[PDB]
Amino acid sequence: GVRAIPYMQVILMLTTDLDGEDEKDKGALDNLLSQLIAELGMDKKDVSKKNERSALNEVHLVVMRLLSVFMSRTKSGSKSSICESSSLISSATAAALLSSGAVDYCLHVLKSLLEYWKSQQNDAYTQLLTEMVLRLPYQIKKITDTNSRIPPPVFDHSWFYFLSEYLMIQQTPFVRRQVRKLLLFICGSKEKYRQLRDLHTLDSHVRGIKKLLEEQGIFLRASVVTA
Repeated sequence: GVRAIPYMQVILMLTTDLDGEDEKDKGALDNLLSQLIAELGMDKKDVSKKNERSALNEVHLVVMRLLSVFMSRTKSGSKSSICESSSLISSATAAALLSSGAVDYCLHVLKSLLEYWKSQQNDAYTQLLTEMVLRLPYQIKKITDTNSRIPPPVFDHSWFYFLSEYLMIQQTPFVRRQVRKLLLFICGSKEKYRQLRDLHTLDSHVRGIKKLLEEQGIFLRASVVTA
């Protein structure tokens, strides 16, 4: 990744001249996105190698940095019809990414780093990796929200569960704010986001009390306390 950083920088300079309105440019960009997605290797069951620092992980980190640069210039501000090209590129990128199920891979990598955080607390490459793997689903969902014609990604309850668990970590000074804003955007209303967060916090504190009394000897048997 480090030695190929100049390479994808050159790719970025080459793509800065691409116009999303032309069919040839859009097709070439879509092919490049599909090739990068296939390079991501979400089908790999070898998640254990994703936790350790490796060349493949750094290459993937550079890949999402390049993709974030691509979708970070979608501001209609001072754009000579560029706004339209940026919107088309954003929509095509979101469709290609979501249709490939990289979101499930995001869930797997998040739950893998959750084990790392659990192990480290009880006994800045990581920060950048976590920020990118949280920003990519955030940006994808934002783009799909801006374009209702793209089918919405399906988020079951587990995603909220680990996102809340990550929120319980007090080692996140600002990205915690970003995750909170992400969740209130996902719910769409502050009421539901706060309701889920409070419910998880209460459930976690309650099981904490339960197990703390279990270990001491106050046992909850059939909802009856036995000392």
